[PDB]
Amino acid sequence: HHHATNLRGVMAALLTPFDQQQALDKASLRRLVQFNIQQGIDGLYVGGSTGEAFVQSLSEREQVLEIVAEEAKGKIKLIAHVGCVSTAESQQLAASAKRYGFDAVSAVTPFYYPFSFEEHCDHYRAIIDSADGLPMVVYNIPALSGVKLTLDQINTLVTLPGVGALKQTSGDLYQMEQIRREHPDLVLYNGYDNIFASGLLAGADGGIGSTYNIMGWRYQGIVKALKEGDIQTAQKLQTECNKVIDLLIKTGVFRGLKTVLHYMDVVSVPLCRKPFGPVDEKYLPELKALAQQLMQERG
Amino acid sequence: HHHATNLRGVMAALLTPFDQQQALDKASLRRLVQFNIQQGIDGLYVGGSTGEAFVQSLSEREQVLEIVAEEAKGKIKLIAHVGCVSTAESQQLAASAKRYGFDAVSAVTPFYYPFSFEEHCDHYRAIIDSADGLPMVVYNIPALSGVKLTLDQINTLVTLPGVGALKQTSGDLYQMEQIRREHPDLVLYNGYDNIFASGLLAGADGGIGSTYNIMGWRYQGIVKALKEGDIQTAQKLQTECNKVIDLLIKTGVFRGLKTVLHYMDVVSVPLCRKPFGPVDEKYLPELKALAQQLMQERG
Amino acid sequence: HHHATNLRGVMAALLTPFDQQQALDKASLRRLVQFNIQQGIDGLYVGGSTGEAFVQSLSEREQVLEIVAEEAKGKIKLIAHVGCVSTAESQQLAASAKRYGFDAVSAVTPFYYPFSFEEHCDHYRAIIDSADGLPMVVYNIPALSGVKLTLDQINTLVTLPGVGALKQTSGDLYQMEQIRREHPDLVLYNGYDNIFASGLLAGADGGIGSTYNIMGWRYQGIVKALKEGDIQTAQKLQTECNKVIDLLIKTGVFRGLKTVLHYMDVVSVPLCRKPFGPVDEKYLPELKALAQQLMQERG
Amino acid sequence: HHHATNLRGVMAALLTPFDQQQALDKASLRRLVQFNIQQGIDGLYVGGSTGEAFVQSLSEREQVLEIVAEEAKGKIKLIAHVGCVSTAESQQLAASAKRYGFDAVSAVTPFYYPFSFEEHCDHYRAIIDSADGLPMVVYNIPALSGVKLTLDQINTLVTLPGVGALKQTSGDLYQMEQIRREHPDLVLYNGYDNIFASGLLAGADGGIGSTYNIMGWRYQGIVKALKEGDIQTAQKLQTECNKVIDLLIKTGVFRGLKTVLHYMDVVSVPLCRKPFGPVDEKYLPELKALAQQLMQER
Repeated sequence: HHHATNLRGVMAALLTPFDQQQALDKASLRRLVQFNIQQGIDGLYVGGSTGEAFVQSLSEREQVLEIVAEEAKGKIKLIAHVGCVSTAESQQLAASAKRYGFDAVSAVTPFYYPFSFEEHCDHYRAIIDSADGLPMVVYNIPALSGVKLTLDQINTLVTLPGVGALKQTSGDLYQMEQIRREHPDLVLYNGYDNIFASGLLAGADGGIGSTYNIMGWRYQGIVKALKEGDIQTAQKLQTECNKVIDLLIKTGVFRGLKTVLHYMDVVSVPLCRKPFGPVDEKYLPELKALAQQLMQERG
Repeated sequence: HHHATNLRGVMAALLTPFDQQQALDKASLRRLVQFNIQQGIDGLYVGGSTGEAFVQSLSEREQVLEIVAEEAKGKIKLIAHVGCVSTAESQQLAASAKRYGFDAVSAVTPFYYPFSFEEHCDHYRAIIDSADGLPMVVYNIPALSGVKLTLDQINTLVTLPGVGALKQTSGDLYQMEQIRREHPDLVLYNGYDNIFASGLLAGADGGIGSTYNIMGWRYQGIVKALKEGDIQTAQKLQTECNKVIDLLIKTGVFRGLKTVLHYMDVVSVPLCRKPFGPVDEKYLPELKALAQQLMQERG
Repeated sequence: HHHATNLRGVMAALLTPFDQQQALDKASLRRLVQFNIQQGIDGLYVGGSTGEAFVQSLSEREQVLEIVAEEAKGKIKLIAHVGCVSTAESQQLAASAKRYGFDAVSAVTPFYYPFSFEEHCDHYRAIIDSADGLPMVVYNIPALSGVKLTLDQINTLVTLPGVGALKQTSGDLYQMEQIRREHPDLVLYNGYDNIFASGLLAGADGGIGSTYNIMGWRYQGIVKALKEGDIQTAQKLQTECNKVIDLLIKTGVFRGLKTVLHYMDVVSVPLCRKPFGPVDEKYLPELKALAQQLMQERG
Repeated sequence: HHHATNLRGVMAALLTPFDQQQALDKASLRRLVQFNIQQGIDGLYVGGSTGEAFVQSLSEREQVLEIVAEEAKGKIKLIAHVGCVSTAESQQLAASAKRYGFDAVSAVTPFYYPFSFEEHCDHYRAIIDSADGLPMVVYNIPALSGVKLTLDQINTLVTLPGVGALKQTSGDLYQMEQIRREHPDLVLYNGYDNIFASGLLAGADGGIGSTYNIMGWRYQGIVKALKEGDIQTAQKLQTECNKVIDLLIKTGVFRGLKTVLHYMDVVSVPLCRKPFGPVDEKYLPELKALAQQLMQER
């Protein structure tokens, strides 16, 4: 785990821009990568849940991975979410990530069909092999995957040879502490942005989050405040993040974020892919106001 | 619903054979199609959950659809499960099913990401358009999809223009009855094989099931028995189905079925795709014995 | 379990009438017992969920047990639900049921606090001992108890010395069949009225239900129809039961039932105990019409 | 809410000691009350889930309330958990709490039968009336109650006239923050001991907990450390609390706690009431060593 310590940080879960024909918008993808870099983000987690991985083909996911590396390789840390239900598909994406010079790969626990724990372990092992030396970030998100990993199961997964981190999108902060206690050196990303300050206090040492695309400096601010013992500032920042997250949950998170980025002149067309619909027009004034507030704040 | 009456019956949820390199085994696919036809099945439901849809590419799913139509079009009913999380991908499969001469299309409620009910409705409408005249079979499987659907939501879905049937993979037989009561003419497929007799009694007028690949005649026997008022034979047949299902659940259902079909000289290599593992070798004697029992019973 | 065979049948889960002050309405209880007897009911299940056991004191529950035995002992079968969270409290009620000359006792799996399976087992053993010869009816209602027993755990419970039946308030009709297959002689009561026909088909040999208080003859009609191979009549009766159940679920089931019984001149004051509120006035025309309908139909 | 500020703090959810015959062990109950006061606990939450309320009669619960008020009234804050499924039973216990001079009442959302949100509200209103001026602590524990309240529903409940606090036994720390943001003055007790530090950070201003009976000073220590900006001490203390909680979850929490207290000479017979069984003998060494560790630490 100590050999992956350079993966520690606050990493935006990159959104994948589309146009009105639902095609990849590669110009907006480049703009969003540069926007994140200019903001001072530590890294990008590419083609994850927030990236709409599960409504893209392997080819599309590869095209996005390739472009992000062109834009960002060597400037910030790059994690490729290569996870699919299929192991073989996941391996293809892992091999591509390696070719493009990503720093790490990542895979969600495969979903839909119930798999045995042993089947999960073998899935990670196979993807790790295809990653050809890129460390693996195990991605746990029980709310969407339906996969209910026990602590003992998590301990086994995060100690597989080649695993360097866990992205823990769980609100169970007892379990967060338990993981930190068992694995003192493990890179442990908090995945729910709306508990980030609490997740760090429980033992996370960074995070990966969708909302970091529009306000990642606030999460950096929380890490800094907690490091300095400035509890009030950490709380204030988390409160401001949660005010924003309340709105995004109302509007739909990915599309709300894309809409903010559109009003920030970053994303040309703020659409997610079908079956996501567009943002309800009634929310547009709040989203524009938020874009303006955040632009004023970031300066 | 009246117009889609011809879709009523007992339809096997077709397995997709693979080889040891995890490639499609097209020769075994043709053998399994013909094996199902010779059992006297009413039709096939192709590329569904049982067909390992979600570990195949669109191209692979299309190749399978095309072969099944070559082998079976005009001889038995053909329903193409075209569902993906992506609407656009689902539409491509629906257009392909139309080109190949399928009798109907079907789509699981899209999963992983939470979608609103309106979004689900639009997804079905879009697929129905691309199906270009083929009726839609709505596919409800809350246990795997994570989409619960209220009764009112089901009623709205099954009355969209172009919907001709519901595949109801739910053990809630109060809801089964409520659906029948609201929609007297709706084709209503019982989805859980281990309650088939009870599901018919509650109001299903047919079924779509994985285990029909190895013993579809038993399910047709339950239909006949209940039609004749012969309750004891219906129960006896369901009990025998359930003795089989108990075993299949222990071994893993799809791979156990493929293993039975291998011992029956239908499927060359009884593998599912990774991350499914192989059948535990400790179960092979029981599966071989089962294959021999069913071959003896069938003649 | 051939010793408990005489417990087989269709038994109403007796409601507990209260007066305007929410005290026991003894006169209405006596009238309701006689009303049930005159419908041709096989027995009464007293002080269960439907009897509002969990908002009564032990003394109150005993008073109800005593009165019902006075009114009904030797005329129909009498099952005392003695279950509490506390084992000792349950034993007190079991001892009382024995003194009053009940035919059997019953206990819900103790709830609120998680208990181990062994602890569940010891609870039933202790209550069985205090019942001093009265057979025990294990009562399984996962939806309310929160207790999620495996099939194996059910098998162990129903084979404890002194256990003569299982009241299975579960809509899992695979499990209903599994239980019947494992225990061919076990008295197995279907607990969800809205799947009664399907539950019998799966393996139940009777039922215990709240709605039997207002239309028990319909359930006896289903038993008769299925015995005679008359599937149509069984379905028609189940459908009619479910029309009523739809309404009762809208109104609140216990209070809706008590309101129907008020309009049938049995229950003086159709209130449940706080925190149950009154029936919404808007439902009274429907409940009155139902009362009139059922009275014209009769036993 | 701001008038109930006096209820803020760290309150032990008192255990109910029983004798070998499973009756109330009054001598051990008195010792446990005094033990808690000596640890510097802010108050006691009596006849809760931890007190094994739901395996006691109303009379038994009243006997406990009376004895605790005898032992503690005026020295520390006293909150009576009076909640039952029945509203009338809960009212009886609220009336008793008032007679015994408790500072507040509390009630778990009534369970087993599903009740409408309107019905929950009326249940609390009725209990508040019977408490006759004692503020109400709404008690939310979805994992045991099966009651899944929305944030809007919580907001309505905690703003009923007479409600002065929320005991929030939920691990959802987004919701904890939302509650604090909507109700800046509300007393908000963190209920899961194993996330206490994180719960305070999210917006709780105190806690009610079972493990406070054996190491309440540690929780007070977390409060102090966070107030001082001493994040490492707060984290260290939380880690130590969780090492203990890991063990108690293995042993069974209430019986494990009673066993630790037995080895501390507080509880004569460390049994919970049936259907709870005894602690597995295999855990006795660890529980005995924990008792020694904690006595040495205090």
